[PDB]
Amino acid sequence: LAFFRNMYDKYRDAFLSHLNEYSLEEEIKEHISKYYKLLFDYNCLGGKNNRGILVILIYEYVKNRDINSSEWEKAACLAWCIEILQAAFLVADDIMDKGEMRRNKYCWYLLKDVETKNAVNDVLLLYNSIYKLIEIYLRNESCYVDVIATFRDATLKTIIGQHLDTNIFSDKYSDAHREIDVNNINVPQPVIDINMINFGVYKNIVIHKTAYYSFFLPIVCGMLLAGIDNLIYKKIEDISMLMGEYFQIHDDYLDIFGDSTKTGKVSDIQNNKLTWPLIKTFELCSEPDKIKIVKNYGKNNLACVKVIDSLYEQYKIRKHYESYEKAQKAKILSAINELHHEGIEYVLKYLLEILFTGV
Amino acid sequence: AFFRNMYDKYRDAFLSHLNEYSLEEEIKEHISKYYKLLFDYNCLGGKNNRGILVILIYEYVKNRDINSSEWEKAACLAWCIEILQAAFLVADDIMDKGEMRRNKYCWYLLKDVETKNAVNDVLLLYNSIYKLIEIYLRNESCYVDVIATFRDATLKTIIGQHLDTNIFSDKYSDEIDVNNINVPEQPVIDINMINFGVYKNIVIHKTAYYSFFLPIVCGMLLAGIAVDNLIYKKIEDISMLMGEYFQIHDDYLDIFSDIQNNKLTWPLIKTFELCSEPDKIKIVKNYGKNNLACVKVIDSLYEQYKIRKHYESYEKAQKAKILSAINELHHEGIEYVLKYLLEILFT
Ligand SMILES: CC(C)=CCC/C(C)=C/CC/C(C)=C/CCC(C)=CCOP(=O)(O)OP(=O)(O)O
Ligand SMILES: CC(C)=CCCC(C)=CCC/C(C)=C/CC/C(C)=C/COP(=O)(O)OP(=O)(O)O
Repeated sequence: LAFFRNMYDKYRDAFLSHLNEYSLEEEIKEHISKYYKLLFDYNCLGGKNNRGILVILIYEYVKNRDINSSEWEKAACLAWCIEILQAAFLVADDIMDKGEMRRNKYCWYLLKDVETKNAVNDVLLLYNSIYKLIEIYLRNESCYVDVIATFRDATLKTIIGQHLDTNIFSDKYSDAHREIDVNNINVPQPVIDINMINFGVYKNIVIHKTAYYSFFLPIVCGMLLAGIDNLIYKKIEDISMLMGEYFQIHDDYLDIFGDSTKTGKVSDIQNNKLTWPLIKTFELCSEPDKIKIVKNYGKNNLACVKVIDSLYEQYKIRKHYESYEKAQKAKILSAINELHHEGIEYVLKYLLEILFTGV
Repeated sequence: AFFRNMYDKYRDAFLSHLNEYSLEEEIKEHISKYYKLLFDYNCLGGKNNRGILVILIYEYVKNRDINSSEWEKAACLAWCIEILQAAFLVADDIMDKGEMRRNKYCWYLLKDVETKNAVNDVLLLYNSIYKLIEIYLRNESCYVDVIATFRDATLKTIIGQHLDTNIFSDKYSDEIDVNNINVPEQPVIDINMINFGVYKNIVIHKTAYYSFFLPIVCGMLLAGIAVDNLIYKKIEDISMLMGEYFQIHDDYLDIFSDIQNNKLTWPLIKTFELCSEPDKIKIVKNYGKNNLACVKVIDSLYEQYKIRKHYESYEKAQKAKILSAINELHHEGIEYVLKYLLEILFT
């Protein structure tokens, strides 16, 4: 954990050293290293590092065995690669959702020395840096191809979850009969589609957007590098899905019922997002309140968000979350005990306890 | 060249992969509708020089019989570079706030798309390449080397793109202010960066590697020419010369949005080396401005210093320099392709 955090610079400078080998004039090289050192530092440092720590712990507990410094160097590489992946996702998400704060600092894209134009380019650099690092440190491992495929496949699932989260209430999803007009370049007003306000659709989004890169990818990383393919991978796939759902519902809860100075970020109601509080309120509310939701949800105006916010207090959404949290935490524990692997079971139970705080 | 008929197979091969995801049937139909248009709109319509370059290099190295299955792997790599070009095109238009590309509206401008989807779509298109390389080349021995060639060429392009975006920025003039989100920096020219050395650094990284090196290395790797072969460095040097040649022509075409977008172009560097001191101040005062009078002034200086004639002089001198480097290859098959590519480049 403290070891993992200390290995950071080794991986950052290994990648910066690779760019430094490029055939460029010495002055250009120094500007590049100044820019990219800050890109990594600013966006890779500051989170709970749950995904990174999950690799390290799964690598150690897959089997009780001797692990040399060189083997740990490969494990802390994969651990930092998932943090770089989280860093790329967060920069991209903030551009896309027009974010203000992340990890108690300004969104990288808002910086006037950066802007959207560099941030778009920087998402791809951070994303490609992962595969450069896995090559530098795992080039000769037999799990190499399987590890790169795991990153590639989790990323693809996240891109699809991101697409669904962005477009679930869009005109092209509500008007399936009409093709996308490639001649219309006017601005779209976003409104909810009640046919999509259901937990079935929610799970489809949340599993793809969070479960695969936050839980499946780090666990499979630790296991592939340890040397294990086996029927346990499907069992860990199912647990990852349940943990992803659990993690995202809490993230939704935090968005409306959390302090920005504690979470590090200020938007779901204004951004017209399909959230768990929205689905819960909709199943529990009266017909006039349903129409009141449709009229005020997805609007940048503070008086419209207050209407939604007041309705969340009215239908005591915080208490329903508390009841969901206990029902799901218990459900995941049950699935973990059906694993029949004491090592992984220990890590997953520990991860489940430390999820919302980190460490 | 049956490469155009193979498009749908690679498109559907990737779409079929997404279709295997655990999603409700209605969600699957919306996804396939969206992503079929994303591929079609951005992968079809270009000259396909990069795609064709793979096919031609593959054919003229393997001077022997090539079966349908071997061509299926070659046209996969060829379409992968076209998907890469598609991902670059979409990203570039978001970044440069483009209006038109290949005689149609930029994908990000579309009402049903917007910048938010366009950012996400660049990464889908980009990752679809590696899914396709896996589907069709996972059992080839060149597999790892091919993926490494795509990764390394992309990394170089990202760096050239960074340089092209920031070469005149206040951060490149002499630390980045992580507290400034409110004071927008006005775009301005930096005369210390108006030189051919800096320009070659940008152009080689931004174009040469993915436009020439990557497609040639793809054909060669798939044909079976070993990575340890000294010819790869020779092809690297030719790719750099061809990249420079291709980009200078692209800059020439733009004028005869770069002026308004404050870009370091070959006509700007040429005009600056050839013009008087009052005209240098006139360039600094009018370049990089979204005002019609300002662009008109820069346009007139390019006409005055007959930049079109200097390009014509450059194009003849550079063409010879590459032909000379191509003849030092000692490979009749590749040499024919490179000479043919050089003739057909602009059309
Ligand atoms: C890594 C990714 C996908 C990206 C983000 C940012 C980067 C590095 C971007 C793109 C910069 C780039 C290489 C740009 C644009 C050049 C372009 C689209 C084209 C012109 O090529 P032609 O061959 O003349 O056009 P056709 O394809 O239409 O024939
Ligand atoms: C392929 C790439 C890089 C991207 C483009 C677009 C995609 C797929 C998206 C990103 C959307 C996404 C999954 C989001 C962000 C989630 C996020 C930053 C959040 C919260 O996780 P925590 O674990 O709470 O944060 P810490 O890492 O700070 O602990």
